[PDB]
Amino acid sequence: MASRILLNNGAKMPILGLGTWKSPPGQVTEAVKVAIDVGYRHIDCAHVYQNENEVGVAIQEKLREQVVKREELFIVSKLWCTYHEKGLVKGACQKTLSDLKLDYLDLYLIHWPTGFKPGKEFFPLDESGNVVPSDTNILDTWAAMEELVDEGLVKAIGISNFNHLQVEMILNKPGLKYKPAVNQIECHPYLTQEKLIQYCQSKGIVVTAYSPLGSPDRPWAKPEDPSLLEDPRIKAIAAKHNKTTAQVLIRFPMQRNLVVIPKSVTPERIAENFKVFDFELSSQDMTTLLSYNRNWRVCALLSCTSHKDYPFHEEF
Ligand SMILES: NC(=O)C1=CN([C@@H]2O[C@H](COP(=O)(O)OP(=O)(O)OC[C@H]3O[C@@H](n4cnc5c(N)ncnc54)[C@H](OP(=O)(O)O)[C@@H]3O)[C@@H](O)[C@H]2O)C=CC1
Ligand SMILES: O=C(O)COc1cc(F)ccc1C(=S)NCc1ccc(Br)cc1F
Repeated sequence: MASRILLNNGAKMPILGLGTWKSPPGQVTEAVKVAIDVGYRHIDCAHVYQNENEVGVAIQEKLREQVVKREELFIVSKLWCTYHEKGLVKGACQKTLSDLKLDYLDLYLIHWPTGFKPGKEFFPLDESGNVVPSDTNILDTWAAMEELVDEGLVKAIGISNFNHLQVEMILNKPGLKYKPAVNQIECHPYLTQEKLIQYCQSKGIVVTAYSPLGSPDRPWAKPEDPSLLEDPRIKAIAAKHNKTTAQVLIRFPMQRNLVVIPKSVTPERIAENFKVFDFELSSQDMTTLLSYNRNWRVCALLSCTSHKDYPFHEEF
């Protein structure tokens, strides 16, 4: 398959990237170095993951080493919820740039559509456990993102975890200067998101699928939850193609014209997960994988569900 997808800013984005959530700081430098050595050219990062400095060490080494040119890398980061106010967005982006050892990002996302009270705590809580919102509206945060483009800090801007009505809000913003280039959302056979994906694709937005393996290392996993990697129906599709279950799970979103960002810190798996450009799933296989949808989510958070902009009360 074609290795990059054209964005609405005219740039090309690699359809396979390396995820970094939960990658320990002591292991993520080696993971990113190995990824770049074996061909990855897209890295998905975020301030809230607490490992951007170590990701940046890897990127800098490979650039210094002349393993890859900066123009060939596609580095993504994300604005955390406690930085949605106008006067905090530039400094948040600049901190991420400083940590990653870069003078621009390829893509900067609003991480969640919910703004939180600014401060040191990533999840500021009231005395009863609810997250404390900010009275920032999303549209104002988008205008601050647009300024980053115009200042040269970021080449493209986008959104993450926005539902159908929030995407439409952004698209209908008075005075909109830059459309979102990407919406990064959870997507896998148990949460297939057909409705949201068709909406975004109809509007020219590229969708990135996160948690494509079902995030088996999520901190809130419960021993009895569904497990994609162990699903014998997916194992059977994999066996028919002489591929691993992970390889099928990564190829699946690629054939839906999605970008996909599997995470690993294991060098062998980082390699395995990149070898997905030499087989095709049939239409029948694709439809079968889609049939496994159960509307199950990795990423949701009870403490945030009363926030006015919490995204997952809506159908899509
Ligand atoms: N925008 C947002 O709100 C969010 C963005 N994301 C992004 O998406 C990325 C991917 O999602 P994530 O939730 O991390 O989970 P994934 O679905 O990518 O699963 C990662 C887990 O799968 C394991 N694994 C990886 N490759 C294989 C393999 N070949 N065989 C068996 N097990 C494998 C990893 O183990 P090990 O590492 O030990 O090898 C790790 O435990 C994140 O890291 C982050 O960058 C995720 C959630 C939310
Ligand atoms: O968020 C990620 O990338 C991966 O997950 C996280 C990654 C982190 F480093 C810290 C917390 C999360 C959580 S708990 N994320 C869920 C979540 C956060 C905020 C809101 Br609004 C709703 C929600 F569902």
